[PDB]
Amino acid sequence: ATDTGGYAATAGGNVTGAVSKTATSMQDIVNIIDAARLDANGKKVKGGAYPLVITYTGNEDSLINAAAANICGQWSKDPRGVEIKEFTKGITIIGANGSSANFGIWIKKSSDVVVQNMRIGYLPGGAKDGDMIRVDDSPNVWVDHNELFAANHECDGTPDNDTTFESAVDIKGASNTVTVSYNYIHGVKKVGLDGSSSSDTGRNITYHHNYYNDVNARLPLQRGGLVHAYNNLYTNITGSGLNVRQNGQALIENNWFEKAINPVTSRYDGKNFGTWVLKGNNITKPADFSTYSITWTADTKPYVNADSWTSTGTFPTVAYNYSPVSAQCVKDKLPGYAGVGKNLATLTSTAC
Ligand SMILES: [Lu+3]
Repeated sequence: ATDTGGYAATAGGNVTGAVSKTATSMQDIVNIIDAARLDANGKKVKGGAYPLVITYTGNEDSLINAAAANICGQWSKDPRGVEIKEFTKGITIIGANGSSANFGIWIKKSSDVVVQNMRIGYLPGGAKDGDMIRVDDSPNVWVDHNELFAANHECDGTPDNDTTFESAVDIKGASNTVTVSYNYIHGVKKVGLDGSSSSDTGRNITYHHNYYNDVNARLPLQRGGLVHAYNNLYTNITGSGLNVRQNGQALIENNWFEKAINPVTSRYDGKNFGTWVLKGNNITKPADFSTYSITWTADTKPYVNADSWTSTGTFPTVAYNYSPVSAQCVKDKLPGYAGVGKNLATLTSTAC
């Protein structure tokens, strides 16, 4: 249904008149989407001819396992990904239990796209924007119950010394409403951006019930707009957490932070700091920093850290209806709902 627990209101391909197809490989996904653009007469239709619910049964563990053993050999390879360009009829790509992919999903100028239960990791082509998931000029996208991973490590001699692997979920352009939920993101250096440049500001993103572990930064690197981060489990953050920039507003509530450096900050621009409303997290005052191993660092440019752990601004009325569970409940239960193979389960107060 349209309820995603966030700003995105979409059902993807699970609508009336949808056609279900099974993909056993990346190639099939491409061929299926391509066929879905032709009407009864064999003519193409703008935005697609009919809704789709593609179930991916392929498994590329062999590619993933070989990449994991040769981390530094991935960045120079050709990037692999299925591009969903200008398809608006509605599309849901569900990975079948047991499936895995060594290719990304790149959404471009589309709408109502749902990506669920996909295990994507160690993609090749980091030097050529090999993102695991990319949302560009695409409103109403829902990235739910996926496992996005790689190795939180940078190899030597990589272009820009930042391209060993690319991001987990990059959002940019007119991707006005998006919900990123129940994802198990681990071992990723650059998790994902929310705005590709200082000029690419806006969008309303909801990050909830995501379990991040062993990640370096960008949770997200927010550029303007609104970001509602609730019920996320943030552990072992090696660089920085939510980086609220270009005057962005964030509502950080009922989250669990632990072993994290600069969990909530605004840095790198040296100006136009974003704001945050802090409520109901495991941390309530600076006295809890030592309790949960929270450390802060400075930046060479003017920056703002939430080292006082107090709200620095306001946040509009959260449009959608949601009910956050307690920070303690996410810490105790979230790991069992986030990720693939959980049958798209959701954490409720009744399970606390
Ligand atoms: Lu990218």
